[PDB]
Amino acid sequence: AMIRKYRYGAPFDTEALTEKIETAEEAFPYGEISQKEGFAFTYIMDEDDIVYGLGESNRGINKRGYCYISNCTDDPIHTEDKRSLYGAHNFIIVSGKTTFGLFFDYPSKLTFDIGYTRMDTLKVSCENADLDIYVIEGENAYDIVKQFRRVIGRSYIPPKFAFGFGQSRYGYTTKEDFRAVAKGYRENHIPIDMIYMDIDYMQDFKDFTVNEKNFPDFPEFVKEMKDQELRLIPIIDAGVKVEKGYEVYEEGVKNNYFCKREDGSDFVAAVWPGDTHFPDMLNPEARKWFGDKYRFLIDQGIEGFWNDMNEPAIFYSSEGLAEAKEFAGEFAKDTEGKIHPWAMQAKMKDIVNSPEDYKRFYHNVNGKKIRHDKVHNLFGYNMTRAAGEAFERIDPEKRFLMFSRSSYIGMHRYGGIWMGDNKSWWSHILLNLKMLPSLNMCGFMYTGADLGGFGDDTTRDLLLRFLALGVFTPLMRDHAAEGTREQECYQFENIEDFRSVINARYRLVPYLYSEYMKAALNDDMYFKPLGFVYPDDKMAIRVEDQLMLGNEIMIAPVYEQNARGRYVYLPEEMKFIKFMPDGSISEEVLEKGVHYVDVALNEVPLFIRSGKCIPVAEAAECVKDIDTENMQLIGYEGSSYTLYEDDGIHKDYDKKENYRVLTK
Ligand SMILES: OCC(CO)N[C@H]1C[C@](O)(CO)[C@@H](O)[C@H](O)[C@H]1O
Repeated sequence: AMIRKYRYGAPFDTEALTEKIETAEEAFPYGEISQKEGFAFTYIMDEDDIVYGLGESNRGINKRGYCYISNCTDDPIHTEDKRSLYGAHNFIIVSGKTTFGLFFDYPSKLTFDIGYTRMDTLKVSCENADLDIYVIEGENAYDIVKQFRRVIGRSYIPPKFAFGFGQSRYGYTTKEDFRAVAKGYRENHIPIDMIYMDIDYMQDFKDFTVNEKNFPDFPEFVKEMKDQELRLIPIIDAGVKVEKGYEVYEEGVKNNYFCKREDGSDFVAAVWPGDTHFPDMLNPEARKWFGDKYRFLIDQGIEGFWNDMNEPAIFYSSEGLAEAKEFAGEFAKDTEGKIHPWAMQAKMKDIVNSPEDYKRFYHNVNGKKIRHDKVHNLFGYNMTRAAGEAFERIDPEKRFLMFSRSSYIGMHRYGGIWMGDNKSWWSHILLNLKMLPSLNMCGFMYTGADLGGFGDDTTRDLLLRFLALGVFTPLMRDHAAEGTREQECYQFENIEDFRSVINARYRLVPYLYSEYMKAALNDDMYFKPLGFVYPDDKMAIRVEDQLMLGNEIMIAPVYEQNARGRYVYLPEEMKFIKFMPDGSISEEVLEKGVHYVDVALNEVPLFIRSGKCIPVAEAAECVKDIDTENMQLIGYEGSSYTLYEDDGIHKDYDKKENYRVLTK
């Protein structure tokens, strides 16, 4: 009753929603629609209007003031000018005098001009009027978000161990490499549950293989780690290497499971392995074949995965390569100065992730060929879906760790996401912060960023501040690019400061796991912008560098270099809490209004809301060992907290034994 659906043309069924909504008959209820130059929705915003949403996209929480294009892209440079990152999350909310929600169920290039051209004008446009638009009504943005979360279906739920801390690097290759990470962390009593495995663990970058020479008895090594409560999380790429004798490739060709050129030949894209083919992620039989392959790793005791390059990323195609070589030939023997070095540089740049390549291959959906650009934003989504559905077949009772880079709304049912290739920049702490609530509004609650920054060289202080935000993000992983300064916590002086910040995480795991489960089982948000919780407060609704978590706390991480604190605004009385590096917990009551708070490098801050309290465990070195029996309660007198807690492994969500009321 709160959701109407408007149809334009013959839209590809993305399966984004699980609720079937009938097609409305009356005219579009807001602004104006035009099909003159493709498709365009135009709306004149009131000056006080705020615009939420777009999930994984650039800039702030209020999206007003720039331009966002849904077009999944491999871009390792996340600067303010970028219009397109990895995800496509076409859900927005206009909040103000007139308030309403919109979801553009369209799987291709979609442009959100939100006050870029004219500050008062919101304009969403695409090439083809072949889409469903859902209009969602309600009193406020929060109401509308909850309506939407209901119809897209329950969010993905990770195993409890994934709320531990994870260490990762593009470069870990041998057993010696992984053992050193284990030793570096455990010997220094820094808590940890996960070590990620990047593409070097494969045999020659081949999906669903393991380097035979480095890991002769992989199941043994996996258990060697697991016995220490270190679960190895291997990566899987979208591209399957072209190689004679390689089983995955042979089957994909023989059974026509790969994306094809117009003429029926299997499309070639270069990635890590060199020439590869793409599994036809929109072909259900192809999906099943690919997803079933994960069994190869699961049978070896692997309990989680990350899916990468699944935009799909293309270094070059065979068509592009030949073009670039021809141009290079001309450049080489041009004596007259008619071909400048800049044009050569432009060509080499042009053949990477080229929109022309995305026009060169097709998906086979029930016998029907569909050109990949028309359904581009659905690829990563269906790769992860392929994996998720297979987990359900392979072991229906068990939760697997699973997250992806590229995504579309709907994938939030099968896996989480990580925010891709960020940089060791202080401004990226704020970016990690702001993306969170938006991703929540779109179903994606298991998310986080590469802590310490992925690209470039990080510093000791930048890593510590990142980690202090990571404490609260369900995915909490330190990841680094190749050749960068080493980002492991044991590569810095005074290691005890890192142990203190990560101990903060572990002490909070029962409370953090708790709020996540409750929000996921109730189609609610784990992070909320302050305006969702304090709608009547004009100052609160514009705060962009603080977030509410569940119904108990607010976070305010430090994101300026050399800062010893930050300004915060409290919309009500709260208790300012800091996890101190000696193991103690400091408490101060701060009243409603503006404050400056001191937060040192080795201190983790949070606020506890009036009338609320939270449980805090003693610090433990892995998730299994956290003592949840008689936990300390921090916060206000006379208040209570409802703790959720299950075995963290299976899917038995609806039991009264999972709930425990704690009273301070
Ligand atoms: O976008 C492509 C590159 C750029 O470094 N990064 C991707 C590949 C990768 O470098 C090796 O597997 C991996 O470590 C990154 O996490 C991933 O985003």
